[PDB]
Amino acid sequence: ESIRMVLIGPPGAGKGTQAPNLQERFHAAHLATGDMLRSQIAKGTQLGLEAKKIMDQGGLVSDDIMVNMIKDELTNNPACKNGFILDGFPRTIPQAEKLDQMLKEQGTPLEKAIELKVDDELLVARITGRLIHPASGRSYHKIFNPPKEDMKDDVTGEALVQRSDDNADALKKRLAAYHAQTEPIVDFYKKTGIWAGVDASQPPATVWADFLNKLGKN
Ligand SMILES: Nc1ncnc2c1ncn2[C@@H]1O[C@H](COP(=O)(O)OP(=O)(O)OP(=O)(O)OP(=O)(O)OP(=O)(O)OC[C@H]2O[C@@H](n3cnc4c(N)ncnc43)[C@H](O)[C@@H]2O)[C@@H](O)[C@H]1O
Repeated sequence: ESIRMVLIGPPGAGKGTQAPNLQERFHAAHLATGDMLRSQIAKGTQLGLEAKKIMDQGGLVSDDIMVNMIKDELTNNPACKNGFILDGFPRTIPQAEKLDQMLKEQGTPLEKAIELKVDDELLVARITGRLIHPASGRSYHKIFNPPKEDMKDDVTGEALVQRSDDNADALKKRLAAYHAQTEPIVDFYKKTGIWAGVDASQPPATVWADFLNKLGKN
């Protein structure tokens, strides 16, 4: 029950929705670079204030920053000994190449790169209806996956918010960047044989079952 894997998917595909499933199953560190950035933002740090502007425009934060963030976490974070789930990294070919390098040196290569495949049309409704609990990252959807207490993080009472980069202006820039910059990474992993595609247009439980199936564990 150990995994070192990457999650690749467009904005809205369902990475943050499935990761908890993977965490519980494999007890791996969930390293979501979007969550790390948002953490910077909330501490009011300088890196956070600069990342915030770019994120809100549907831009990508620079590779150097993102590689250093991940290198430190792989290195100093003890929870990353059991294995890890990279969520949102790598996001560009250079990050992919540098990650490859890093893991060679550490002698812990990636086992799986799961692509969550889902058409762009669907992704707009998903991003438009999303509410997150900002003090965790718990995502809900107004239509597709409602809080019972509306606008309230059901299990823990706290208030739900919209993400600032979930504006359909940012969203268009987010998708174009995914196709232009991130999608090429999929071929990289196809060529090393650790890629598996998952149908992320299905509902959550059906996607997770497909996941297990694809990991070759369940
Ligand atoms: N490495 C890096 N390099 C450079 N810049 C970087 C970077 N990492 C981060 N950044 C930057 O930070 C920004 C944000 O990154 P990040 O936060 O990683 O966002 P993202 O990749 O754009 O992804 P999302 O979080 O929007 O999607 P998701 O697939 O996790 O969705 P969710 O599960 O919530 O689900 C979406 C919604 O749909 C719902 N839903 C989920 N699954 C289903 C289902 N199967 N059916 C129906 N409803 C569903 C949910 O309930 C929810 O409402 C980047 O754009 C860039 O600026």
